[PDB]
Amino acid sequence: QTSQDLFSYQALYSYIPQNDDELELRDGDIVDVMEKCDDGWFVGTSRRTKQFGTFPGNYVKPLY
Repeated sequence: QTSQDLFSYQALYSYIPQNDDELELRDGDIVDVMEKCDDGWFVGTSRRTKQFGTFPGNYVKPLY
């Protein structure tokens, strides 16, 4: 409302971590950004096993 947090996104497809900082992403997974990187990607926590990994925020889309 006034404060307003960040938002959640639903992933287009599944993603496999290449870096130990990245998140294991599954098709249609929801992500919430832990921190925004000004280079274009965010950190995020997976709805699956509640793990937090970073990956492109333009790789995921608004919740369907």
